[PDB]
Amino acid sequence: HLTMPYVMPGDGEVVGVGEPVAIRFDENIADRGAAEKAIKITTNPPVEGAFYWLNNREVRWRPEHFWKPGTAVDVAVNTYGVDLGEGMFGEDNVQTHFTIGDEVIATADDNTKILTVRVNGEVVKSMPTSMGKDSTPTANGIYIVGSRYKHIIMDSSTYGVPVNSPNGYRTDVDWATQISYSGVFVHSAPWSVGAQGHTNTSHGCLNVSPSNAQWFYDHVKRGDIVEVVNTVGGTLPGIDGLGDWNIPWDQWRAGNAK
Ligand SMILES: *Sc1ccc([N+](=O)[O-])c(C(=O)O)c1
Repeated sequence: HLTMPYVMPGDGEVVGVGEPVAIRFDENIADRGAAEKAIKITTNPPVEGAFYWLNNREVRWRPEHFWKPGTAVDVAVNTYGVDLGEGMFGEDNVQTHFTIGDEVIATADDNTKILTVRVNGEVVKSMPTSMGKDSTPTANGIYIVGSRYKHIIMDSSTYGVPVNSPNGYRTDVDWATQISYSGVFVHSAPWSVGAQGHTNTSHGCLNVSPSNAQWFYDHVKRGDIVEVVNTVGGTLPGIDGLGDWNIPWDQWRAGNAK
């Protein structure tokens, strides 16, 4: 009858302008109002924000617009002993303190097949890209940068197919930056450099050259933004995990505690 809260981002971290505050409990929360009342978020410079639940275990808090660089954020999760409903009580308190770094916004336009990275407003890279093919398109929308991997094996088991079976495969991938929980990454794709800037060839990921992928890995951080426009796909769900900014402010602010 105890549930532990876990808070992101990490204490002392510098994050990008799109990073939400996240509180994820290890059990489903029956009384969302009780949980929200127990979480106190302070910012400097002061800016208003609000809570929205992505599912029964995890609540997010963010402002209306992307954070101002330099903002310092204190999060007090004062859940110890709090009745979170159906006889579940908060097992402990948590806190975190973080700051916002440079504004880093990369825009991938399917009309041009270019991924343009802007750092504090300056165009710093114009990367040819190859996105998802028509049958497996990359969704449009605002994506938040998550984890980064120098090397990762992307294999067929992600789509339910065993690696050693006739249609199985496993691919060594370098410089992979996650931008959705649905499985979209910006990564090195040496095999498709000819297509990048011209044709979409992937299962949904943003293929770029080895040089550009390493640059992206080295210069982006958790909470930075990738925006995809003009693809034949739909829109990234607001509840993806890294899709929070796709929910309009009035819906987000109104919340879903009840
Ligand atoms: S989204 C994504 C990235 C890389 C690879 N890969 O196999 O190199 C895939 C895939 O085809 O499974 C998907």
